[PDB]
Amino acid sequence: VLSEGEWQLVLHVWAKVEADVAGHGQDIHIRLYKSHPETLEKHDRFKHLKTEAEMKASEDLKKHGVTVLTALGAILKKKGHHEAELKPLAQSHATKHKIPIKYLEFISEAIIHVLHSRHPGDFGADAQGAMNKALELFRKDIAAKYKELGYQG
Ligand code: HEM
Ligand SMILES: [Cu+2]
Ligand SMILES: [Cu+2]
Ligand SMILES: [Cu+2]
Ligand SMILES: [Cu+2]
Ligand SMILES: [Cu+2]
Repeated sequence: VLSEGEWQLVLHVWAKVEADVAGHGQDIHIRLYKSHPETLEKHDRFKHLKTEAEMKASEDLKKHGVTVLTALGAILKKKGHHEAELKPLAQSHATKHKIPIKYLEFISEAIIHVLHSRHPGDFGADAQGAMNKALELFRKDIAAKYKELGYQG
């Protein structure tokens, strides 16, 4: 569970993501699909994209990244009070896209990597720790909402 100070550090580095949502989104997907090629199979409409440059050039992938990180930012900004924001996301990812919690772990790791790559100085151990705890809380709660919908992934 996060202190007030940890939420501040989460929201501090999130403000940096907000200076270029599309770009961070692209780098997170690139890192994710590269580290964990199986996740690219769920992302069905992006299978045609065979190199890093093609990924960067896909407007479709870039718009998708903004939709994702916008949803995630809205959740983070609630500092744990996110049931209303989590429910819709749990609904499509459980019953429509069928995304295992393992895959939410892989994208959390990709987020942390891109934030560390882009902002070492806004992203030391304490800030890393806080974002990790925030993403852990998101994954725990979405896992509980999955089970409520009858999905065990
Ligand atoms: C931080 C974690 C994530 C957030 C906030 C998130 C958010 C979203 C949002 C807001 C949408 C569009 C509306 C919807 O269908 O719900 C979406 C679409 C989708 N998401 Fe996620 N997502 C996350 C992780 C994942 C992971 C790890 C995968 C699979 C590897 C995944 C697969 C999909 C697919 C297949 C779609 C539909 C894409 C399309 O057809 O355009 N998502 N995601
Ligand atoms: Cu950044
Ligand atoms: Cu995605
Ligand atoms: Cu509450
Ligand atoms: Cu490093
Ligand atoms: Cu700063």
